[PDB]
Amino acid sequence: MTKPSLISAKILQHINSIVWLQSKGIQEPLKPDVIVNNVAYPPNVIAEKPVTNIEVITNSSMIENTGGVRQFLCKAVFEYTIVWVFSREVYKTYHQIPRSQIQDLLVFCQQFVISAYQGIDPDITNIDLKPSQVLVKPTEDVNSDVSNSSSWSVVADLRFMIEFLTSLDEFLPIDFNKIQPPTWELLDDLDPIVPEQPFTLNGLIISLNKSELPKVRADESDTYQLEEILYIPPTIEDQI
Amino acid sequence: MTKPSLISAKILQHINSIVWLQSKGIQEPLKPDVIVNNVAYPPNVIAEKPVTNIEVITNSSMIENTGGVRQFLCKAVFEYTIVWVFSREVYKTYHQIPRSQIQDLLVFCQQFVISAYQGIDPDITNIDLKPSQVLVKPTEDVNSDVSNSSSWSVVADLRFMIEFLTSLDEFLPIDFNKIQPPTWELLDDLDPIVPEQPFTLNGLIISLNKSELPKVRADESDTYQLEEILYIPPTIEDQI
Amino acid sequence: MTKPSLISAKILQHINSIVWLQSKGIQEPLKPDVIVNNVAYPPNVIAEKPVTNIEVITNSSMIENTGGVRQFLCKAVFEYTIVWVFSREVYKTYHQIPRSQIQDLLVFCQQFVISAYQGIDPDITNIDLKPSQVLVKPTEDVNSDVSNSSSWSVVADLRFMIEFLTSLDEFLPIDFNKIQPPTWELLDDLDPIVPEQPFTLNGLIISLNKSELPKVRADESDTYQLEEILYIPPTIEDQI
Amino acid sequence: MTKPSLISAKILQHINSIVWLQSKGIQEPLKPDVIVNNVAYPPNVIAEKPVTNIEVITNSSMIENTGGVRQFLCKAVFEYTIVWVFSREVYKTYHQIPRSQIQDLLVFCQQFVISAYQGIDPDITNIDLKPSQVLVKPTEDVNSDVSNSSSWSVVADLRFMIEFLTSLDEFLPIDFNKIQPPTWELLDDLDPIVPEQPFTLNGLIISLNKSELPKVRADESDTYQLEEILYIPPTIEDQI
Amino acid sequence: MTKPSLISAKILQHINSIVWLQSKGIQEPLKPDVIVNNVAYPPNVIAEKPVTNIEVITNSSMIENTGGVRQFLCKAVFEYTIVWVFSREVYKTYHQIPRSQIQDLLVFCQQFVISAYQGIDPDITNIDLKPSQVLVKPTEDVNSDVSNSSSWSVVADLRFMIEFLTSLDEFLPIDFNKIQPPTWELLDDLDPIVPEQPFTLNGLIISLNKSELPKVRADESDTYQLEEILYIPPTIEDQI
Amino acid sequence: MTKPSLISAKILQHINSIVWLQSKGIQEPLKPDVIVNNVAYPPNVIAEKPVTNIEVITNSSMIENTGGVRQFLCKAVFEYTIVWVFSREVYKTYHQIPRSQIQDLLVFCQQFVISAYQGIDPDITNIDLKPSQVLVKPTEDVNSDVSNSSSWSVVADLRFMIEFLTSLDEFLPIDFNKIQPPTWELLDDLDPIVPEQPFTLNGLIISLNKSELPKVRADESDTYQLEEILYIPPTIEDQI
Repeated sequence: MTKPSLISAKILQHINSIVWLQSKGIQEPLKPDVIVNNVAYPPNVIAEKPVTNIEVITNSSMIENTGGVRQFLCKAVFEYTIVWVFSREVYKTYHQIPRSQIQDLLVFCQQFVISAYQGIDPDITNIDLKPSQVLVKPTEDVNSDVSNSSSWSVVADLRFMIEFLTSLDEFLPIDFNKIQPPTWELLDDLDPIVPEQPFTLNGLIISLNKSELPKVRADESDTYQLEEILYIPPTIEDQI
Repeated sequence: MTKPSLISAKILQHINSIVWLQSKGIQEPLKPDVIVNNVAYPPNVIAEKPVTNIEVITNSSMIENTGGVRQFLCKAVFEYTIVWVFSREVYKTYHQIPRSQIQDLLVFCQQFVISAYQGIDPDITNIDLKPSQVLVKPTEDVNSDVSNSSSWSVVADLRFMIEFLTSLDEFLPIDFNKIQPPTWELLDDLDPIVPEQPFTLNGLIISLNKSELPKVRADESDTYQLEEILYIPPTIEDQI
Repeated sequence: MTKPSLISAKILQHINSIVWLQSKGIQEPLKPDVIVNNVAYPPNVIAEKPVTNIEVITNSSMIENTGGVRQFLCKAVFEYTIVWVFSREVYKTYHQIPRSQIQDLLVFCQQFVISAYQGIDPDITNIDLKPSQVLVKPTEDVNSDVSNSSSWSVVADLRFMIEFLTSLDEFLPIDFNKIQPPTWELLDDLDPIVPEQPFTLNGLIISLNKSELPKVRADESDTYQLEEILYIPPTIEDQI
Repeated sequence: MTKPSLISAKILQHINSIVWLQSKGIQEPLKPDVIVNNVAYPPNVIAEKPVTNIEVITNSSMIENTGGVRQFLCKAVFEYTIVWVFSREVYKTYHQIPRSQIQDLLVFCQQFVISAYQGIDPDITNIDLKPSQVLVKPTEDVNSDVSNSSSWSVVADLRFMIEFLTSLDEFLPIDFNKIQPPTWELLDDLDPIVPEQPFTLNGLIISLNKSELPKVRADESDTYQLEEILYIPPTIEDQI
Repeated sequence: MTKPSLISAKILQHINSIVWLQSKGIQEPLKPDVIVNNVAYPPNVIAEKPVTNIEVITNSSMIENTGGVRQFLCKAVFEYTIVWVFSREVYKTYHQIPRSQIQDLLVFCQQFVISAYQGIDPDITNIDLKPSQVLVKPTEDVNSDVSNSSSWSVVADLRFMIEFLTSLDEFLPIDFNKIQPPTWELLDDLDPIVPEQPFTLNGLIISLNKSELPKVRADESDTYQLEEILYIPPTIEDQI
Repeated sequence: MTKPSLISAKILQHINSIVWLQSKGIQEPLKPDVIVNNVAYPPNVIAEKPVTNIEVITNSSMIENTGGVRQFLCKAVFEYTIVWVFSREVYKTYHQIPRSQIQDLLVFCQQFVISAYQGIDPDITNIDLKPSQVLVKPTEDVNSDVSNSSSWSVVADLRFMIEFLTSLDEFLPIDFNKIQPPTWELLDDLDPIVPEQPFTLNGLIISLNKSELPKVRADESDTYQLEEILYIPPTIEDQI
């Protein structure tokens, strides 16, 4: 269904049991190493990137015409960036930083997000992985030790290509509450085109014709006689 | 048919029930948050980009030779850019801006424009979607809060690849009224090449020949005798 | 046949009934809006770009070996650029400029040039269209209103990929009159290689041999006797 | 299995009997030529690059559904850079440096790492080689001789594309010890989604129904009679 | 065969009856318009570019193993650039320059070079054309009129992809006369590897063996008796 | 086999009878024209570029599993650059330099290196040619004549893509003599992983079992009786 519920489930699966995310924001942390259980751990942040490549193809075999409202299959790329900052005070050389454990944590998150098909949204039809990039670039302006040497920053991206089912009926003015008012005015004094409304069958009228002897024709009015006009629920009489 | 009627229908489907477009113009808004029902909403704008990739292929199976005038299938890319400006006065951190709702609004517009095949123009043969790009770039020069920090700008593009039927007969000098005068002069004193005009059959003349005994030949003038000259409507006699 | 006659026909089809071309030249116009019938119209220009991608493939099924002179199929890309200048004095905002009508005029020219197969040259075998680009770039240095704001320029290109038949016999020193003298001298004192000349049959001589009894051999001179030497027109006797 | 054990085995295979690695670090060496057995050898270093292109495809024929926990196939690119510094004091001209021996050492390492399928990890399914690049760039700022001429640096990369099997069960909080605390708190006060736990069968209860004479139906409760309730281990009685 | 004879034939076909080449050199001409027959013509030059993409594939079906010396098929790209300078004194506007005639001259040269398969070299197996580029760039620093406006330069390239047969026997020290001395010394005191020399059969010796009764064996020396030793020309006796 | 022996053979084939290489080094020559037999020839140099694209695929049909040691097929690109310097004192114009002879010399080297399959190394399985590039760039800083005009430099590259067989047994510590000491110490106090050693069969012991009447089972110890223990060479008794 809707991408905000899906993205909330995606970040929940991300931080579920794999990555510990101390803060969420676009900024390398300048906090000291975090002390928990008398053990020091590096600062980290997560940047949730805006959803891109939002495309609706209507051209997949996994779209069922249920006959109520037209369904769609939507493709999206959901991009998350996790950054860990390793201070140079404790990590003197590049090779002693725990890059291996970061890669292990990254592959574990990839496996957990891929396996959780039924746990992210029921309407997910495909989840695929783009090749992840791991960078050991320096921090933005974060210095640790004497001489003002830049701290080690380990940056890992996760880009999930995900295909899921949607319908028109899933979107309501409640999810647009802080961006768009319901029932606004048209920008050029035009009328809004109202979509179709689900039609309810609250009466049926049948008018049958008794055709002439050779065969039914149904075009000329003298070749058939009106027999009766039938209202399938008797209560439709005198109502419409 | 013609692209201005089609583009008017396309923008109408866009603002129909999905995106609320406060203004139309190439400029990030410096208006305050718009107050409606005592609720504040971010400023927005739409840029309707000029139609590009206008190509006529005449090489598709959905072009019927009706025998009146030659039809064409035209492909075009119609590009719309919607920009929302979120002031930093209310939205202090990047992650608290409602990117999810913007993506939901974008996917809803994509679904609505794709479904409305019969509502945009009857002569649409294909509508497809390029991957949409969502950017969280800063505003052009719009500052909100103290220190003159740039406001958040959420930019979303929609590029519709659309294939539709056209004919020569659909274009008249009325739709060119403010760009081109009808019946202008040639730039090098040349003559204008007049296209074919629909021919009306207002008389038919048949001259049949009685051929010689072995077989019809129809080349030599002594091997056939003129019998009669027939004018299919009798009123063509003494007229032409 | 030859590209100058073809290009003259191509520009003639262009300005025939679609685009009104006020001037032909590589320069955005600084003339005022042109008044015709008391109606003001924007200035325009056309740039006819030099023919590029001139390739001769001799590898198509539409090349007939007529046995006189070797034919060729030539491919070329013919590029025309039409620029309209819309003054900011009348057109205050970008969205009120008549981009839709420009796109309509462009698609009409594309359809008219594509349909006119028999009208441009009889030897055209294919005409195809590259995707057209429509730009709303500013004018070169043309300012309209106060503050010296650059005028709106609408630039539309048309690139026709066109395949046509040619032969060696179609090119004569008349079409090179102002670029090359006929019968020039070789740059390194070399001799010019004269192409083959159409051979005319003005006499035929047959010398037949009466072969020996077992079979014709035709190699050894004692196994056949000369019977007669036949000159097919009697007037070839005593002539050659 | 896990990439840190695999990478430790990969560097071990690298330095096993092929490359002699004096130091491990991102820096061209400024140490003098190393004297061993009264023979001088050039300084060298190895840079172990961070693992990139970590992708989990779950779409290979070499993934067995064992029915315990879902397996995965992971692809990774492991990149090692070996740099040798040849002083200009001994190596006066470029062509007398032993580039051939470096290329021989490089091809030997490539062959040894490729052959050792069973020696790096048992769960390796594929090891492939990207084209190696050998550079004779100068040193960073290392000068040897008079005039401060830059020393010769021979840089050779080895990029192994490697596909291997993984499972969720292979990752424990022990391998994340210095990067992540076990059993942390959720960043938005959310609950952690616990993965499935291996279910142990410590009792089985069977309730069979005696169906009516025509056939089993199993939907309506009057068409079958409860016969007995069977506990497969007798000790499950009075326990659950 | 050899490329210098082929390239001499290629430039000869170029200037044969199509392009008039006043000078050959890499430089836009500053000579005045050339007066011949009291008619003024624009200056021109030709740049013969160095042969590139020289590749020997030995992997084509048009290479016959004649059994004397191994043949090859060589591919080359031969690039010629013709530049015409049109003074602004006579050619005031861009559109009045005779670009059409230049394109006609270019297509005529392309057709003539393509047709002349038997006239350039007998061993040509393929001649193909890359797409030609025609530029209306300004001259290098050539000014014509007042204000020092740059003259019009029309630049047209011709790149012939050509495949031809070669053999080792075609290259002799005569064609290298001014670049390489015959019979030079090896740069590292090595010996030169002499190619095979055509072997002439000036004698034949046959030694036949009379085999034992069950069958020929030809391995053990007691199972066959030497009968005679035959010298096919009797004069080989007492000679070798 | 090993690339240094192969590269020595490759440069030997290069200078064998085709290119005369006066010096080997990365530098355009400033020596005068070389006088031999009273004839002046241009200076030249050769740059042997470091071997790149060293890839071991183990995925070709030309790799035989001999069952001793695992073989490999190695691909490499061997790049040689030959530069000739033509002084402007003798060569006044560009077109009079002997580019044709240089191209002839280049194609002859390409043919000779391609043909010499059995002469470069016996284990070559493929030799292919990349498209060669011929440049007429100026010299680095070499001036000839008055005004200090840069001398003509003709640069031709030869890039051989070559596929050849290798094995682990071909590499010994003798070929690494000046780069790596034999039997070095591990960088992290690890043990070296010794490769398999060729196993020699110096004794065979067979213990056969007499099975029970219904059939051989070979799992339970009571269903078979030990008959004898056979040592195939009698001298293995009392030895092991």
